[PDB]
Amino acid sequence: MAQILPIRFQEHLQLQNLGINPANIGFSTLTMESDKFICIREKVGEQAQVVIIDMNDPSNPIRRPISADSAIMNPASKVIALKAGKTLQIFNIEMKSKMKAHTMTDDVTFWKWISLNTVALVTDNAVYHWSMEGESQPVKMFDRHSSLAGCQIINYRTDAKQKWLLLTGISAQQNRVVGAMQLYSVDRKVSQPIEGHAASFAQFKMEGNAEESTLFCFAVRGQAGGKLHIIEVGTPPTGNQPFPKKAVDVFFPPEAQNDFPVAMQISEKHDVVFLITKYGYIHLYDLETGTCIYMNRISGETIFVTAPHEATAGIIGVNRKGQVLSVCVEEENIIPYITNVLQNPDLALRMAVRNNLAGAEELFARKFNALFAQGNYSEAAKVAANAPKGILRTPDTIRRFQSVPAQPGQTSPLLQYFGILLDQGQLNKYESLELCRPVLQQGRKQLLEKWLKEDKLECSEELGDL
Repeated sequence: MAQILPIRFQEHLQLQNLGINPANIGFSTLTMESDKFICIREKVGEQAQVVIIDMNDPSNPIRRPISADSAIMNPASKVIALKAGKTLQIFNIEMKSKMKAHTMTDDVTFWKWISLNTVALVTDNAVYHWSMEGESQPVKMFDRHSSLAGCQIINYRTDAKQKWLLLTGISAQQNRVVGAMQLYSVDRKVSQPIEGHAASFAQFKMEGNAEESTLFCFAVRGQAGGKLHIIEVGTPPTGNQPFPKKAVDVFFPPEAQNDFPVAMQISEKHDVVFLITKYGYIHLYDLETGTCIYMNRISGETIFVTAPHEATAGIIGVNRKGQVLSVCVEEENIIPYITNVLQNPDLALRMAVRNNLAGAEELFARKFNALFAQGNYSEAAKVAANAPKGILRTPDTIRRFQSVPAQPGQTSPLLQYFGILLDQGQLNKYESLELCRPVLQQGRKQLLEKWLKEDKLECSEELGDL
């Protein structure tokens, strides 16, 4: 009995309401390189046309008598890549300006707006990336893997920095749509296949690590069943402890018989992976721990084209029914869910820290109470002077500290907090104040002067009164 809702489902519109042919509501006849627009091709009578529907004002769909193989619009701009067999034309509808065009030697097995200006085009043998910058041409960043050879190329993925490029090829092999995904490392210049029904690369900074590690999430149903796996990509940044690669099973009810993952989205905003399976079933999993957060069918019709719901960091997509559907975390606060349903005040703490969300405030101060109590005045000091929203930068924190005298084996806790503060330069009113106040009486007022000049304090009129 899920007495609370951690997500929000949203149908944004209906293309049929927009007078769009449901037949022209089709992955072939529909294009969404981003939630920004909806590019739909539609032969109005004998007139082959393309409908452009900006989510901003779907009440006006931009319909154009375009007759191209297909039209993918720049994920943010009204420039659109228009295939004419091998003649792809990255052209702008905004100014109706033919931005750029090129004829490949081989018909584009698949091409998608991988950047705001690059299309990675796929040949039957290689994937070639075309920016609409200048006379830049489609550039083969890598080749098709024999693993995906002949497998229905659904989608191509790329690293956030495009240093790892994933291609998807599927095959209804032996009554089973073998969704295989080939990842190519740009920098290591090597490619690799995976069996994958949905995937995603995500840049997450592990708790306590210095930078984001590109996390490749990827879900797939196999003989082992539906299974999602979260792995860092490439070497971890120096000083970064590598992301522990994850592995989780995507469950499919008996009625989900032969359903398989089709759409994976992650809200880095929450570091949680939203996975949509074939039959319109959604699954929510922790980006970091693969923790199955939620799973349910949100549509009987497959949401054939989805998009990360940027407005909400969730996912947004269109079903068969032309309904622009979206799901996103009901982020009143995720911490209550983790604490109560997931029964994880600890994981609530962690997802908070990595996402800087309120609710673990209590739990934060608890962590503090521990570390301080555990003599970890170093760690507790760091998280104190650097508490998100100053939760442990309150004065009473500093007073706790001032109670704690010098302690061998460590810096005097007090001095630990204080070194942090001075190193933090200008500070808060409680910080600057409770800094000067003893040091005033401590007769080190000259050092206080220095911090004032050196702006290691607020230089506040409070201190002026002091």
